[PDB]
Amino acid sequence: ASKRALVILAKGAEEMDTVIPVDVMRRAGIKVTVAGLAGKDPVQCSRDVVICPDASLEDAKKEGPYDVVVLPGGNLGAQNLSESAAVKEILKEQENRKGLIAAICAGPTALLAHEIGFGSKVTTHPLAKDKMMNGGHYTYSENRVEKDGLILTSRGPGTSFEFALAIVEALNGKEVAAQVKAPLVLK
Amino acid sequence: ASKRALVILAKGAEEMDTVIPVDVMRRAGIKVTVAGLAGKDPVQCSRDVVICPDASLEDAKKEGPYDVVVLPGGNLGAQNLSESAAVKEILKEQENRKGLIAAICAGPTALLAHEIGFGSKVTTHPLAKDKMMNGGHYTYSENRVEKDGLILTSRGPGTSFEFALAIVEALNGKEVAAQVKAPLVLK
Ligand SMILES: [Cu+2]
Repeated sequence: ASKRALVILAKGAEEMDTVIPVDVMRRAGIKVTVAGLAGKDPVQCSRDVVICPDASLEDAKKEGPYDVVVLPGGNLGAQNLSESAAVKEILKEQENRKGLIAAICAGPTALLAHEIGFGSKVTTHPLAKDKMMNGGHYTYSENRVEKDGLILTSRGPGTSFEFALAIVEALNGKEVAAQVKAPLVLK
Repeated sequence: ASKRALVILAKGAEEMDTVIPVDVMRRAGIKVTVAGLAGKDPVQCSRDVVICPDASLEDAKKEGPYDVVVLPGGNLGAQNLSESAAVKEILKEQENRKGLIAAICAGPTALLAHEIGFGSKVTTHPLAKDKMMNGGHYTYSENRVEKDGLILTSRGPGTSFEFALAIVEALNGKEVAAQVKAPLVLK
């Protein structure tokens, strides 16, 4: 069957960090659910782009499990993800079932908040490094995309294509990732 | 005062081609209006991301003029732009007042439909070349971003950052473009 992705969308999310992975994953034939943290209502992203989620997180979490859970960045978005009990439960379940978790920019700091994937090598946006590294629970990387087993992280809007294609490769393989990449006119 | 951008958003627009320039232009302090071609209602983009426009095109066109008019790509989006009498009027007015027009991916084919900027060097998505070149009214370029005076074109989602930063440079200068670029973690 087709692989399934859950993208958790909170107020203040970085819209580029959100839309590039959603679009690229759908190009890869992944069934993507854009789930609104706060409900079914439109979400005001960090640069004021307003995105209508496919479902509330409350509803989407009942339609699990997912082959990947994706956390976009944006400082305020990531803080909302970090403060959410529902997000904690979803991430802990995904970790327990050995499923992929992918987070970009400030997004990985939600992994710290929910005590997910300690001991992994991770990257973040450079400005989010100190928050991520508080307590030394991860090892930091400056790679544009970092994958330590089932924890996949990346740095920012400018690494969003690389991040998305890494998710595609992890779920659907190298050939599909290459086929999806070519029409994008990347470097 | 601040520069102003009009981004015309139609059903079937490529959401990456839309969101990256909106976000990057807002980072540059440009006042961006995301205007819905069909009205004020949510727009279903090519890969099913749903974006709520800031205003209808009908309303936004009354709040001109704009320092740049931006046409996103997406085959079906560009076709909707190409078929629109309102778009024709906006582009002709912008051309007449010697204002910047920027189009990405299949987007430049709307310039052909509305007879805008004939004689310019342009690029498009590779798959949109034949449509753009019908009649030989432009000269084709394989540059990732092409700027021939007031006609600025680009190739696809993977050139969207370069396209957006070219708009920023054209409106607010090289220094602002460099300052906006650095936090993005581009190549
Ligand atoms: Cu909406």
